[PDB]
Amino acid sequence: SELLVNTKSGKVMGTRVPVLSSHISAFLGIPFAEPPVGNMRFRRPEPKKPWSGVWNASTYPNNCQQYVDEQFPGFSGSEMWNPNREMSEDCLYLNIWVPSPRPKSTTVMVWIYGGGFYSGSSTLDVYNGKYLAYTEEVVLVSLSYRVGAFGFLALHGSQEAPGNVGLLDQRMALQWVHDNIQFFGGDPKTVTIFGESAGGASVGMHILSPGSRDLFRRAILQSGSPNCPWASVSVAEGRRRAVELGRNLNCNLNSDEELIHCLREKKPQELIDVEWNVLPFDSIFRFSFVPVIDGEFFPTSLESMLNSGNFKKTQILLGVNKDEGSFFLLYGAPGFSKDSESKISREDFMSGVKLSVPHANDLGLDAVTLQYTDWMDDNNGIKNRDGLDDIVGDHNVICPLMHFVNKYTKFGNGTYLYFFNHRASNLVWPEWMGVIHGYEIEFVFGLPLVKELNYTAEEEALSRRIMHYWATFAKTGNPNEPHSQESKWPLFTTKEQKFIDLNTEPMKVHQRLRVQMCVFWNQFLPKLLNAT
Amino acid sequence: SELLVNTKSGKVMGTRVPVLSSHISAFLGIPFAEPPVGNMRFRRPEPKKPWSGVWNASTYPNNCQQYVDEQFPGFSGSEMWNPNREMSEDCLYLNIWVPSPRPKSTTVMVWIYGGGFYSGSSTLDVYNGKYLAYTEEVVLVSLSYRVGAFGFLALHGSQEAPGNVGLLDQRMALQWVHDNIQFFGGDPKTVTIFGESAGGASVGMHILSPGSRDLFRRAILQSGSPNCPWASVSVAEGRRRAVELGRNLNCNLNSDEELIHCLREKKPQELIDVEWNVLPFDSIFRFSFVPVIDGEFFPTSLESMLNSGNFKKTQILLGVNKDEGSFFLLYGAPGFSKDSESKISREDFMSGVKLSVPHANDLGLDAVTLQYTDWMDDNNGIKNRDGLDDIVGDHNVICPLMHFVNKYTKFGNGTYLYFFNHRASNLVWPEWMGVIHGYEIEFVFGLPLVKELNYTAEEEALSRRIMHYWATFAKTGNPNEPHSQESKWPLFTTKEQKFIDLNTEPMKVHQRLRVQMCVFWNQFLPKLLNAT
Ligand SMILES: *[C@@H]1O[C@H](CO)[C@@H](O[C@@H]2O[C@H](CO)[C@@H](O[C@@H]3O[C@H](CO)[C@@H](O)[C@H](O[C@H]4O[C@H](CO)[C@@H](O)[C@H](O)[C@@H]4O[C@H]4O[C@H](CO)[C@@H](O)[C@H](O)[C@@H]4O)[C@@H]3O)[C@H](O)[C@H]2NC(C)=O)[C@H](O)[C@H]1NC(C)=O
Ligand SMILES: *[C@@H]1O[C@H](CO)[C@@H](O[C@@H]2O[C@H](CO)[C@@H](O[C@@H]3O[C@H](CO)[C@@H](O)[C@H](O[C@H]4O[C@H](CO)[C@@H](O)[C@H](O)[C@@H]4O[C@H]4O[C@H](CO)[C@@H](O)[C@H](O)[C@@H]4O)[C@@H]3O)[C@H](O)[C@H]2NC(C)=O)[C@H](O)[C@H]1NC(C)=O
Ligand SMILES: C[N+](C)(C)CCCCCCCCCC[N+](C)(C)C
Ligand SMILES: C[N+](C)(C)CCCCCCCCCC[N+](C)(C)C
Ligand SMILES: *[C@@H]1O[C@H](CO)[C@@H](O)[C@H](O)[C@H]1NC(C)=O
Ligand SMILES: *[C@@H]1O[C@H](CO)[C@@H](O)[C@H](O)[C@H]1NC(C)=O
Ligand SMILES: *[C@@H]1O[C@H](CO)[C@@H](O)[C@H](O)[C@H]1NC(C)=O
Ligand SMILES: *[C@@H]1O[C@H](CO)[C@@H](O)[C@H](O)[C@H]1NC(C)=O
Repeated sequence: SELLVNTKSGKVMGTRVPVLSSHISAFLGIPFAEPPVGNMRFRRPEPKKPWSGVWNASTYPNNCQQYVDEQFPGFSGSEMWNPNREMSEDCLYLNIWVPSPRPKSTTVMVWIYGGGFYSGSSTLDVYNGKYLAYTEEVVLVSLSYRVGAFGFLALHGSQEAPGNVGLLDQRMALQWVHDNIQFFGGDPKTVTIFGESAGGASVGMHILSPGSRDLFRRAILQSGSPNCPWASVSVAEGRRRAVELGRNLNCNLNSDEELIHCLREKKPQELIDVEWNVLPFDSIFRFSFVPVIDGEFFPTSLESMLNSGNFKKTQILLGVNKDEGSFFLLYGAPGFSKDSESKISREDFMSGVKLSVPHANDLGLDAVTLQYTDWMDDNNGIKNRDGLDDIVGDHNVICPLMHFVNKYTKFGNGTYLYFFNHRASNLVWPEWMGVIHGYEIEFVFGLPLVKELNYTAEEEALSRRIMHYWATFAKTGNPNEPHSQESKWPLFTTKEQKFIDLNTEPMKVHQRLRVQMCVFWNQFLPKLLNAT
Repeated sequence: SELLVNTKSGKVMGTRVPVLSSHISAFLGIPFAEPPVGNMRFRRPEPKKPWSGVWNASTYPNNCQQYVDEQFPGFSGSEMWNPNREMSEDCLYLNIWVPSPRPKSTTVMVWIYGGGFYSGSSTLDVYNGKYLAYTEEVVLVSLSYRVGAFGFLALHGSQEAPGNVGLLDQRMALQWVHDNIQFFGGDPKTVTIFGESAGGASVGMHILSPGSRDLFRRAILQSGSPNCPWASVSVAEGRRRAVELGRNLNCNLNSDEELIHCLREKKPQELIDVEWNVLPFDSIFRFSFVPVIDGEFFPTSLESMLNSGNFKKTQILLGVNKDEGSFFLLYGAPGFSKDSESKISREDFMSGVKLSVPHANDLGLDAVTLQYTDWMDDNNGIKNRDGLDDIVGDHNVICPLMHFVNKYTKFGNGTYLYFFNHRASNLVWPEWMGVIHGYEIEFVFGLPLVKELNYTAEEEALSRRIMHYWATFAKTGNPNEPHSQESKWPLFTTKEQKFIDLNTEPMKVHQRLRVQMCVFWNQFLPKLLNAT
């Protein structure tokens, strides 16, 4: 049988699924770990005890316990990102989409979802791997990992809540793929991890982390990098937040044993209810429980590992969207709303930069303001709006990724860099939000191929180009076809620093993506804040 | 007789001088003070003892003792600014050009020359007032004042070298004009002081200084303002430099009496030889002996006088040239030379900003660099050259003047602001130096009217417009004619901040002259340097 696969964990039964008037195989909700429940909340994942009999892998698994956006009830723009399954701590499952007939050993792509380490699901409509598996003849895996306090509460020194266990969840999925993907026709020697947002940051963390490096060949990072300021905290900051969480649930704080015991007695939703009370600043684009720089998962600080070349040397492909900031302003910054142009007064501008750069003294705020204000206009509400949008994207996504790119590229074996700036013609969010954080994903997964979803034809063509770049890169470490009359996406080099626009127009090649601003965010501002 | 004028100081005999195939009267080298010689070196000026008999005012007087540029021997571009008369400490004279026939009471314009308070002469070809007096039917005066150590050595606490005596020289000329210009057909109730560079700074100092305010009605400032960083020093900095000068001449430093006595025994050229040894930094656009903020001439700091409105409220007209910096880079910054394009390497750029901002810590230098570097190019020698040129002009001239304009305008009775950006077609300096510091002067004095000097016709027309703006403004406090089909030069207001380009093209009205950069130089950088 073709839906029956025998693995090292036991036999698995999949389903036949329709895709663009053809079929492929799908193995949904395969467990790669023991359920992290009861005593095991906050602990490292345990490998899944082998089972006898056949595991029914015909439906999606549960999603991990998490915050649910309810700002816009029924609005597909927001709800497309919420859990579409029952939430459970019992959530360590992966899903595999396999071509029909089954290949012998093809390229494998493992998807790691985003959501700021506080949210995310492998089971979302946008993450359905069937279009990509079918179109590009690859085995598509999507894993899951604990998020929020459940995956990132960090009481360093303890084994009951060591920190980073959500990242270890990911690694265990990768270990499982390494060990068992051969039985699905996957090539374990050619597996590409890819993710967006925190998933992109996670991908870069697996590049850095010595314990993860041997488990994949290549990586793609979308709008995310390990050195992003929201992506990690120190062990002491993690400890403060752990304690502060316990303070919010009236827990005993005499010791780590008594704190963790108390946090384990709580129902999951009780923790989720107070998750945002623990942030030490009034901020946006900052999340309560994220990876810690612990000494185990990362031997030293992220920056010295990048400087010294302490990372997996391979090929990477990565990029960013035009308007990464706009989501976080909508949700957390005064003046912005879903149903207006959101012209921003001078006061909401100043309020906005405070929120965007929370550790900045007054001089730091003046420096940002000077950098992003048009002083010819100055009071124009659109320019304030757009300036603020650029501040949030540049600081949190574009400029950290550019720092990573420039430092990876000195020691790596190939970088390809993209800037995705197509506004989808069927987008539900207002025009002011531009090319939004997360909306290249639908092109990478081929949703513009399905007629019922109301994309344009030139959008179908863009998605096909993107799926082909991604898959070819997974396959060979180059997104380009050997022959191909189409224009080459060139390597990003230290010297020339070339990247491409990813849009419906014929490919233009640019240089030095946002250098003026990234010299400000990566060199000048830190030096300024350190000297004060 | 028409060349014979009887004044309160005694009778004066002038000469008939030819001007554009007509005649006017000229009274050259009239003394307004006692010669500051011997015991009187460094002392306040004494009023000129009345003389009997007729003072021959038929030839230019001597120039004040001063540094002589010899970088380019025989080069008219440099030598047009050197003394064209014998140098002498006996130099306190003024020159008066009067229309023929003599008027009864017309507008008076008093010219105060520049030269960084270390140089300058009333007698230069470019400062010949006859063209302006004739064309605009005004009485033109040019005064002189001691420069260098002779006019600005400042041992505060002493009466033998109080400081600022060069500024008092100027005031005594103004007092003399107030008292005696009526006898030349001048209206003492309508006298406009105007100057360029340090003369423009001097004009603004007379606006500020309570003892000078009553002696003129209106002011014009060209490429200079009192709050420029090169235009003044504190009493302690003046004292250090005085002592350091004495140290260079092996003088006794036990006391002020013994130091000043020793500096008086020196021949003038001995002081001039070591004048530049006393600057405490490696800098450009900084001069050794300049006005001191003493408490007498200026009751408090320049900035608090501007903030509190402690100044003469009247009409001012002022402006700047496109490329104020280029002279000072040519003379003092590595990479620049008269006979090349002067493309600047990255090293000469960094060397150049150090020189330009001498009190700046490393963070301050990074801030300037960030502000003026195109990071798309970065290594382009032309862009480095032009960036550096803009740094020197903006920091030393444009942005200080804009601060003055914005602060004067809150309390004043009319501001008119210009940006002069015509490169003269007969200019002798290289193209890279652009519209040079001091080269609007030739238009203000009407040299483009003389055929032999090789200007274009549209340059004659520009000079006629400029002489007319200047004279009309002197006359009424508005550079515009009541009727006139030509476009109005609007008032500079706090709200709209309008100014005009002064060039051969039809008048364009702009707003907010160089605000982006002036927010950097006037707000951000000081705050940055104070916080560190
Ligand atoms: C592809 O493009 C097409 C065309 O642009 C899109 O099709 C449109 O889809 C919308 C809905 O998604 C549809 O609008 C509905 O029309 C119905 C009939 O006129 C209405 O009954 C319905 O109103 C209800 O829902 C609204 C919330 O959106 C409420 O404002 C309203 O009060 C109604 O709410 C009712 O809900 C409950 C439960 O059903 C009921 O008990 C009550 O009566 C209550 O009142 C919508 O307005 C458009 O008409 C569609 N247009 C066309 C031409 O088909 C399509 O969505 C696109 N596809 C994708 C995937 O994007
Ligand atoms: C208006 O425009 C016109 C046209 O552009 C300008 O007229 C030109 O003016 C220059 C001089 O200013 C003149 O050049 C001279 O030509 C002479 C005859 O050919 C030369 O003898 C003279 O050379 C001497 O001076 C040079 C320094 O500039 C030296 O390089 C050279 O070695 C010579 O030096 C001599 O000097 C001493 C003392 O005299 C002598 O003992 C030695 O022999 C020694 O050798 C110049 O090259 C041009 O020819 C003029 N052109 C025309 C067409 O007339 C005019 O200047 C402009 N007017 C203004 C006000 O700007
Ligand atoms: C592409 N994804 C799925 C990754 C991220 C965008 C999903 C919408 C949420 C963005 C707004 C931030 C909300 C901040 N929190 C809830 C803390 C307020
Ligand atoms: C328009 N004027 C007459 C006012 C000023 C320009 C005159 C040429 C001198 C500029 C170069 C500065 C030299 C610096 N010092 C000699 C100190 C080196
Ligand atoms: C697997 O589960 C589905 C739905 O829950 C069910 O319909 C199907 O019968 C199951 N498969 C097997 C082989 O029992
Ligand atoms: C990557 O590695 C291969 C094989 O070691 C080498 O020959 C090739 O030049 C490298 N390419 C890049 C872009 O570094
Ligand atoms: C004034 O001086 C000039 C030149 O020095 C001389 O030629 C002239 O005769 C003098 N005038 C009188 C009235 O003596
Ligand atoms: C200046 O002063 C006059 C008379 O006091 C006044 O009426 C006029 O409006 C003022 N103009 C400006 C520009 O301030």
